[PDB]
Amino acid sequence: MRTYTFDQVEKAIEQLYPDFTINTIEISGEGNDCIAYEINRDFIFKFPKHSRGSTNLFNEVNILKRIHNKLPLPIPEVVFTGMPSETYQMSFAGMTKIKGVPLTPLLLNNLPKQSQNQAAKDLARFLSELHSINISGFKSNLVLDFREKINEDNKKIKKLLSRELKGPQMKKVDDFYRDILENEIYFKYYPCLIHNDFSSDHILFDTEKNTICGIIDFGDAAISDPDNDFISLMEDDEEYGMEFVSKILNHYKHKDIPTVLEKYRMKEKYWSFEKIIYGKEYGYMDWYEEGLNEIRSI
Ligand SMILES: Nc1ncnc2c1ncn2[C@@H]1O[C@H](CO)[C@@H](O)[C@H]1O
Repeated sequence: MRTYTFDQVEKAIEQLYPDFTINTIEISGEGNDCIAYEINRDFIFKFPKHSRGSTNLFNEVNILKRIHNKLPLPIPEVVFTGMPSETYQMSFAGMTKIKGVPLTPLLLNNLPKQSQNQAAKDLARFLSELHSINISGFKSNLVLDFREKINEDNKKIKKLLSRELKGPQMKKVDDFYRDILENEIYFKYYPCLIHNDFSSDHILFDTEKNTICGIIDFGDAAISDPDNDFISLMEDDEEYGMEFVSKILNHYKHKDIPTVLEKYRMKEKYWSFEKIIYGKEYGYMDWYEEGLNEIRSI
């Protein structure tokens, strides 16, 4: 992985945008893909930590542009883009800064019922438009067919762990993957554009108006199961819980809440395997060891 100096961030922008004067530059945060710089308190520029990170950023840019102005909550607008090299699909992208603070579970529970209800409706209306976006232009690099993902993960687990597990333990991996595969409820969705990292850290809130003012981080958006954007909100400790998320489901007019719960339980167990794969794909060796240890003693 790579980090950046303030000097580098500014030379990279100066090369392609020589008339853009940078007065203030600060780290605003960090994901798995990119380090984020706040520029002139007006822009957030993402710089890729690695090539995989690049690819997501290139994806994020193309998605931001395709969905510009079609959705009922503010989203970053792409203003500045970098260049491809032998290492990055995109050296950086600068987007408009959306002001506000993450809508943490804590922050949401403290609001009056009226603003809570309103945040539940604003989220439903947001997803409902997001999931309605025409997919016809999105190529396979943005399509994430879940059956293929589960089959592809299975092969990665096996390539990665074949020398790391015993007999009975790989058998349990097999049994788990065979049961997932058997269950038709995971694969029979109408594919569509999903945020795919749809959690409280990516929901920005205006505490002066008590209203959600932005959705951010589109680096994982893909064409996949719209239930993914409800289940990423349901996680009980880190996220909103089922009361609040059921309000989103009902404002969204979701027809099959029980299926949503079922997908959530599956994804809860699946996390261990995700941790191994993400482990080696994004560099995180702590994730890898935790997931391994969990499969070892599940
Ligand atoms: N367009 C944006 N406006 C405000 N913050 C952003 C924007 N894009 C990314 N970020 C911030 O930097 C972090 C890591 O990517 C985000 O979770 C968020 O705080």
